[PDB]
Amino acid sequence: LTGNVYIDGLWLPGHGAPFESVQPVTGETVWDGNAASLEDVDAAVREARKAFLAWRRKSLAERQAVIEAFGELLEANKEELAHQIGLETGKPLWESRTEVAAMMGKIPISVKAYNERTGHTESDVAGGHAVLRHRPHGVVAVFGPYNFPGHLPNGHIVPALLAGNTVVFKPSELTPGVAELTVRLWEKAGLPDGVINLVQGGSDTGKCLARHSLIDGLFFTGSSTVGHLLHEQFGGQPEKILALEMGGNNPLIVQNVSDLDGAVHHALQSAFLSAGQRCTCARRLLVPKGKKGDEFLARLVEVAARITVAEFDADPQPFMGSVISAEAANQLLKAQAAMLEKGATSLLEMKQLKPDTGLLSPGIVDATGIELEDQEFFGPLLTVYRYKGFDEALELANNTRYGLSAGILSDDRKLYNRLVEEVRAGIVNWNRPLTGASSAAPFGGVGASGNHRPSAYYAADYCAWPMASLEAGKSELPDSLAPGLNF
Amino acid sequence: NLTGNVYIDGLWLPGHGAPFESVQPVTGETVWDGNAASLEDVDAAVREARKAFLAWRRKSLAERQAVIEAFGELLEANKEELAHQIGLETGKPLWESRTEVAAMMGKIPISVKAYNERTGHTESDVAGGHAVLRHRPHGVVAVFGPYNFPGHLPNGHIVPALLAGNTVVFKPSELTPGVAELTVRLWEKAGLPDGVINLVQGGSDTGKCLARHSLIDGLFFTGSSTVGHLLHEQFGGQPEKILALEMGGNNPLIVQNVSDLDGAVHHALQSAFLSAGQRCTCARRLLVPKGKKGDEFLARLVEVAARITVAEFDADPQPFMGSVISAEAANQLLKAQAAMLEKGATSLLEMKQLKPDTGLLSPGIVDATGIELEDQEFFGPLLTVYRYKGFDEALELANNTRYGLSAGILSDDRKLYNRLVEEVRAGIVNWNRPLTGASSAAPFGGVGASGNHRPSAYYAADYCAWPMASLEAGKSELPDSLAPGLNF
Ligand SMILES: [Cl-]
Repeated sequence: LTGNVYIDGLWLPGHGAPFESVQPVTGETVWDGNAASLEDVDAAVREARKAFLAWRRKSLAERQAVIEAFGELLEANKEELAHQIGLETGKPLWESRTEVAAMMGKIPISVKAYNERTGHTESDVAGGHAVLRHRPHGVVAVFGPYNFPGHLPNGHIVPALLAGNTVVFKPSELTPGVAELTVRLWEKAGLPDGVINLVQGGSDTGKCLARHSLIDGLFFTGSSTVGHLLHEQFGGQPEKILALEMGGNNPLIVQNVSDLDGAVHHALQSAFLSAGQRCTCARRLLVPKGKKGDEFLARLVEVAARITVAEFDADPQPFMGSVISAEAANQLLKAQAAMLEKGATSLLEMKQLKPDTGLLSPGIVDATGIELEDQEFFGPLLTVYRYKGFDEALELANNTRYGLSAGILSDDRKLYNRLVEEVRAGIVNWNRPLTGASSAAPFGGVGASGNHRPSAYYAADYCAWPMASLEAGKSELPDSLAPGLNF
Repeated sequence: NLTGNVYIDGLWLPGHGAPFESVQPVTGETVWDGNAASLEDVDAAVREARKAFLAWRRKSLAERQAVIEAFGELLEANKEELAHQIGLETGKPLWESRTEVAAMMGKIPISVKAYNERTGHTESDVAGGHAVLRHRPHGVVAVFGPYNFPGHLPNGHIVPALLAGNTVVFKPSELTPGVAELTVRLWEKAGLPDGVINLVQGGSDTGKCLARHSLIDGLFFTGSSTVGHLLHEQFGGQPEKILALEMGGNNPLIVQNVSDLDGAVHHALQSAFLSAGQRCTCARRLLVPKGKKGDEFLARLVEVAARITVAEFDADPQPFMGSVISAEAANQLLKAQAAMLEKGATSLLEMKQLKPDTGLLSPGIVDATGIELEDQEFFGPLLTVYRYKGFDEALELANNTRYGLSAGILSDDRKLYNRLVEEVRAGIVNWNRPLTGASSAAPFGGVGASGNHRPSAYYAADYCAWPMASLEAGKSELPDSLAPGLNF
């Protein structure tokens, strides 16, 4: 809890301008420090590069041993890291602890992924003895988002380090504290100097890191806009591997359910968990027009209006917490303002619960005939579209250039089978919340949600490249020579 | 038997662009004439492939696989005629053209294995419910073919892409249009539905229209690193389209400490001059220890290289290698070795044009041990030698390049191979096998300027289908332990 950059094993003040992290409800300072400057960033990359030569030489078992020791340290400090997450984002403690448990779960599954997707295998083949192993890239810049400031950055860092890369970690300027605490745990774990490097800052720092000509890869979790800027910057430099994990405009269908509340639970989870700041949150809810659908929205609006929202450490825990800042909440109110002026109708009003905070109540708007923008965003603002044929549900589900999550709640397995056959989305759930995903499977969207470098289970794929060998044992003439070969 | 016609949505039709021909690199006679696909020919191929995708993605894997295997049976039934068209139009001797066709066939069973392992279907019970993983095709993929292996390399994209449920608009090299037309005809006799594959012949105008068309979902490219980088920059800002680049290299072969001289000279000759040095993985730089034991190697290596035979693809006894792809290419290869000598290098074996306006080149070996030459990929039988002192000096020379496709070592000493493997930044790395040796049962991709981390062969599946992961329950119903703040 010092505010220092971390480079080649040493905590030092950054040379850039000071900034602070403020608690989204109380507005008080939770973290202050200096942004890393151009030459700090250059120093982190240059040192990460140096450490790479030795860190890649460790066995897989040596690198893994440090990573699980980091996992044991996560366990030993679970509550303190959960408390930092809650402080700096607004996420309630009950749910912050969930992020830390996932950071720990990331470790054994990454180890499994590495051996299966980028492991070591051997065969006797036509051209000789065949050997396949995978190699790290070098220095990878990791950019963290603010919604999951431990789990998501960790979802890059663990597979990247496990494979023999070194990391320059640039967290969001909204969650530097959680990151600094995480890197301190990597240190307590015994990670060698330079193998991980923390460079705090905002937009200047990230640009300096993104453009540094000596990073070998860049792993990004964050907004689709900035990720597209990154992809265009890297255009013409295929030598650097780029992994982009972006947002979505995720639809949830609800048609033909026999358990009213059970569906209203999964529907509420999908849209409002983490105050609607999970990348896979349902933003468009597709409900059948008329009789068979109207009751669902009523029980859903009833139960959604009883959602509790308070400080991350409320005396009894709330379901969800504040949005990231009082500003963010501000445009969320402008967002739903724009919608109604556009012709949509309010089912449940999103309200700012405390004067200058990010504490927002759930909001539900019906835009069934209204044309709204195709825009990713974080916040508890759910839009409903009513439809007639289930073929109309499919058409609306795909009415977006995003492609992250999609889902259906229904008793009828075949309505789910049709969605799976038709929807262009990376995660697609049946009778589970959209926000539920399995780190034991790939986690990536298509369309505007990725660049075909899915993460979680497939992170192994972008953390190490393949090297294939044909071995003989001694160069010697073959039994049948080729014509023209005269010895 | 060959018309020159574009193939779109099941119909062979004349192209609307300008006429061109494909000429025999030795004989100079016309081997293929036709019209380039025009802007609107290309647009029609893409729109139709897009239309066909909707149904082709709905066929089962077993149905798609059945057609692809029928294609393989047809490759076998027509082995010799496809070998003859490859050899006629590239110059490659029949004996090795037959080898390319065998590789087209081997591509099929190995692609099926790859698909089920890398982009298949699996299921689990996990914390969040019942877990199911599937993979989906991208849509319409443009395939750009090279001229060196005009069947095997294009086939390495097309079989995995078709198998996964994609449709293809195939733009072959303007130097090998015949081979592509004959291949696409075999796809037709195989029963591929209308529009699932589309042939669009042409040169650079045709290729630009396809590469730049806003309705392709993917582009799979094998060819020069320069054009592959232009493509990557073209796609900059369009992460929605998957781009797969298989490019050239500046590949080093190290030979140190071999007890079987000829055995080592054989693998070194294969590495540098097989296919007249037009294989992507050919050795371009030969790194030999300075002094006694290496001088003998270079001496024996020069002797045997000078008795390599080079002739027409159909010579009465087969030559070891044939013509390079064209007289222009041969022209630029001769200018390359001239520049080397003018730079201070010394000629060990002169590459010579065997017949005035052809691509017939004799093997060439140049020693640039103290000279600084450019870091450049190229196809042609021109090998540069560097002499070195410590094996660490070999390592520094091998990695002295922005490419990263192949690297290898001939040696008795396994630990010299182990150091190479630990240090070299290259996609394929062989020990005591020619550099030109690769296994379709393993990934095939270079790093550095030789790829964009979408290796092909076994891993082609990875860019041919995207993952869709599901958590299933069967009925939405409240959990045993609720979360706080949800009042019922
Ligand atoms: Cl190894």
